[PDB]
Amino acid sequence: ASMKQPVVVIGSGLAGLTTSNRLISKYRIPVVLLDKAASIGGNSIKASSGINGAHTDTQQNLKVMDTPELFLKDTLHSAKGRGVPSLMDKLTKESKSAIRWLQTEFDLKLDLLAQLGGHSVPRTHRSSGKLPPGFEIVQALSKKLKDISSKDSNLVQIMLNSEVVDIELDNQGHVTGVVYMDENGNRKIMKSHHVVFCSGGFGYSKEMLKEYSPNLIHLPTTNGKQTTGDGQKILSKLGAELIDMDQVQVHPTGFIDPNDRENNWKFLAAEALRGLGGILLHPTTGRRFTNELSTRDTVTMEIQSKCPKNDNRALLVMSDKVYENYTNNINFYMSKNLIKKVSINDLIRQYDLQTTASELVTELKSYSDVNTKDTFDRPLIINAFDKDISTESTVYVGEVTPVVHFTMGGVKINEKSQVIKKNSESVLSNGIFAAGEVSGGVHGANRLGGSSLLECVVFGKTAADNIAKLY
Ligand SMILES: Cc1cc2nc3c(=O)[nH]c(=O)nc-3n(C[C@H](O)[C@H](O)[C@H](O)COP(=O)(O)OP(=O)(O)OC[C@H]3O[C@@H](n4cnc5c(N)ncnc54)[C@H](O)[C@@H]3O)c2cc1C
Ligand SMILES: Cc1cc2nc3c(=O)[nH]c(=O)nc-3n(C[C@H](O)[C@H](O)[C@H](O)COP(=O)(O)O)c2cc1C
Repeated sequence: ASMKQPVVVIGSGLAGLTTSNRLISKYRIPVVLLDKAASIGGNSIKASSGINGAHTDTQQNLKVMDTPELFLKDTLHSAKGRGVPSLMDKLTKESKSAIRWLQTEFDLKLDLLAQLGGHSVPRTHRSSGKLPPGFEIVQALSKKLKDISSKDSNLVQIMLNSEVVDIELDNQGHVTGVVYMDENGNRKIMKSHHVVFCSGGFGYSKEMLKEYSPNLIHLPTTNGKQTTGDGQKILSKLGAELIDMDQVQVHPTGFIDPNDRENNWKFLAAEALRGLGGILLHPTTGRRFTNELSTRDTVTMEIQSKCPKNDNRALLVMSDKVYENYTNNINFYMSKNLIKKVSINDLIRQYDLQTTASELVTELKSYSDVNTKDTFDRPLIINAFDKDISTESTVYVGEVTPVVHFTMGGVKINEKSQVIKKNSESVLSNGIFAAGEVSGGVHGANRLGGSSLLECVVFGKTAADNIAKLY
């Protein structure tokens, strides 16, 4: 393309980093990436379980059979009649290409799998090594932009500490600029004809929770303090449709920090910890109480009903075999006192359980016996406990509690990642796009683990491809 005014990308999470990379590298369209925070990455850079793909090279290598049709089936089942089915079709159909894009353009291995809740087969990809998938992916995409910037400053600029506050439109009805507050709190306008909102969810915002899901306002969150629904609000005021805003995902397993127990913010206990073999024990009885691998709305409901009203937490207990397949991650959690390695005898006392050690042993064994029926219907039992586990055998334990995690609602988009006008199927503006958690309609009533990083890549690429047709 001939260089004109920049495309403004709002937010440097995976949706924004995807959109920017695709614009600059495929089309040589100039980008200005604005983020109101002090650093790149949003909640994306903190993501720990991985990114979904159906029918990938990694699945083939590991002899997992998966299709876009099965992924779509799991996604429609998760959605429970909410959202836009054709966007779920797109999300799942283009996921093979998403994983391939990360592997071929950025040499991300993505060679390991985990099966998360609501998934029929393992399709959540992560790379072997020390780096969790959120950080590995953000790091690689940001490094590419920074390299490109250093060679051609006009092709991409990243501007941090820049909070977008509005979009300016001409008489009817085109984008002419982006209004933002710079590092010094001064109003600035970035002149532009194309803007992509990649500004994330609203899960941290107590006021938006009061408006859309009032019964969640006292729950802790995994979200960073930047997660305040800015783009949703800005776009709704400009006349965009919002959809499914009252669909807020509460993740069942945020870690409790033993030295800061009532912190409103929690580290997340990656769902892979359960997918790869971890179980949940009741915090008083020391006994399993539910299917740990169902969808997040269902596991959370079980914890909130079966664990004590006051003191609503559970014990996440992981075997040596879980540790061997998730070593670096668990080592990290241990470094933050979030997981402790303990003998079964000490587990009983350190967590004030009613069960005897010998009784807990009997339980772990029958859970691990996969020739014995599972009390709670768990669809996948791998890396369970040693058959001759004794009271002095060690396990890994963390304390977990439900947390506000993800907002499925947001601005309505179409298949081109264009923002849809309120009460209409026409676009609000030829130059307004959105991608990632700021958008609504992709997940419906519940998001499958692994599909939010996926959404970022699929719809970020889409926004870039479609701006390229118009630029
Ligand atoms: C602990 C945690 C763990 C997670 N683990 C996984 C996982 O394992 N697998 C998976 O698929 N997903 C996971 N997710 C969700 C996922 O990682 C992303 O958060 C999600 O995909 C949204 O990405 P995003 O690009 O839309 O938004 P974000 O990554 O949140 O980035 C949005 C950016 O927009 C900036 N911004 C916000 N408002 C403005 C404004 N007015 N002006 C300018 N900039 C603004 C923000 O500062 C932020 O940097 C996890 C999320 C969290 C919090
Ligand atoms: C396995 C693993 C899981 C992590 N989980 C979270 C998390 O849930 N929430 C979060 O904010 N950061 C998470 N992080 C990020 C760390 O808090 C930290 O930002 C990162 O390790 C960078 O190290 P630093 O503190 O020296 O900057 C995780 C990191 C790893 C390696």
